[PDB]
Amino acid sequence: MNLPEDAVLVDTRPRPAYEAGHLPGARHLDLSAPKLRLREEAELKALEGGLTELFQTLGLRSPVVLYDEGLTSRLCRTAFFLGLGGLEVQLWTEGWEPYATEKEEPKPERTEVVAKLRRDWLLTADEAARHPLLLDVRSPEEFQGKVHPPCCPRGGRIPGSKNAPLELFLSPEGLLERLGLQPGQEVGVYCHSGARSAVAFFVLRSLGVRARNYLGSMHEWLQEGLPTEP
Ligand SMILES: [Zn+2]
Repeated sequence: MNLPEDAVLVDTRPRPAYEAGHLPGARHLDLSAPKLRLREEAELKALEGGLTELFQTLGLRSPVVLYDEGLTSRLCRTAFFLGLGGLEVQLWTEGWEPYATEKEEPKPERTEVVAKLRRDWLLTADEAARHPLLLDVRSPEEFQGKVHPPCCPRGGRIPGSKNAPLELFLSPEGLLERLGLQPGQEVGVYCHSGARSAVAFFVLRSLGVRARNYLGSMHEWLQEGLPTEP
C-alpha cells in the first residue's frame, strides 16, 4: 500500500508492542475504551472538543495513516474517531512491520488543528432508530440476545435490524452481493460500542456503500431504555 505525503502516523497496537518498536515518528493511540452517549447537541460538541484536544496534544493533522497488525477493531474504531473529527485518514494493516524500528516515543509540539465533526459518518440513537437498514454486526448469539456484555442490562438487538456478523466483512469480494446491497446505498451499522461496526463502516465505504456508524451502539441504546428484541 502506498502512503500519502507528509502523513502523521498513528500506531493503534497495545503499548507493549508500540514500545518494542514503532514507525519513526508514530504516535501511540488506542481509542477502544471510551463509551459514548450522544443524544444532546452539547454531547456531540463535547466529543468534537475532546477530539480537538486529542488532535492538538498528539500533533495530528491531515493526512493521518493509522496502522495495526491486521484490520483490527481497535484500529478501525480509532480511525473512525479521527475521521469523525474531520481528519483525512487511511488504514494500513500490513506492510509497515519492516519499519517498526523506533523505540523512543515522540513528543510532538501541540498542533493548533481544530476538530470539525463529520456528522455524515455517524448515527446518533435517534438516527439509528429511524434508519431503514441497520446491520447488527455482532455474532448471531448476541443478535438473538442469548448473551451480552456484563456492563449491559440484558441481551437484545435494535428492533428491525438484520444480522451481518463482522466476519462476513473480511471477505470483501462479492460481499455486497451476499448482503444484497449496492454502491450508494444508505446502510447503518452497529454493535456494542461501535468498534466492530467501525470495521464494517470502512469496508462498506471502500465498496461504495454509504455506511454510517452508530457509535453509541447497543450499550447506549440499553442505557437509554429504548425498545429491544426479543
Ligand atoms: Zn455494555
